Amino acid sequence: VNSFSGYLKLTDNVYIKNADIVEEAKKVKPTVVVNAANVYLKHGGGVAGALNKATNNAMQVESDDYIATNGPLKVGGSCVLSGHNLAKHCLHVVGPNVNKGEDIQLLKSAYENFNQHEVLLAPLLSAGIFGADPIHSLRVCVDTVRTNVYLAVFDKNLYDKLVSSFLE
Ligand SMILES: [Cl-]
Repeated sequence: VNSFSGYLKLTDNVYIKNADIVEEAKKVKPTVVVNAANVYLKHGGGVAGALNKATNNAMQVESDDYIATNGPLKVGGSCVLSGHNLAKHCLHVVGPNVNKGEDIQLLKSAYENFNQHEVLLAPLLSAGIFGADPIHSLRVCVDTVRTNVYLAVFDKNLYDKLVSSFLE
């Protein structure tokens, strides 16, 4: 388990790779994979949809059962559900959706969820459909997360921008 290879160490506890999170989960066998969740755990798009498709919809079936009994998450919150075939656990984390007017401040709360897990495979929170500046997201990750985080960024141009930004 947790066989991370070819990462670039940014800080003592934050690592980055130009890779697909689904392919990483299959290769690494992480204890924890982070999902870029929404409050209703509806995994139709973005990273959530890629993770769910890689579980052959088992993540969505479990999520729908969870929500019907347990209610929604909060923005900046998390829950731990099964990792199915991808990981032991999936930490579903809700970053703010700034495209929909949610407070970017909540990205700090979102990343604080990572500190309950010693090592995580994760995407950049509030990227993509959530609309936040990826350079900002990496800074909040570095400033907030104290446990070991392995970030997978699949877009090569974005990866290059993040690494260039970080090394300034
Ligand atoms: Cl390195």
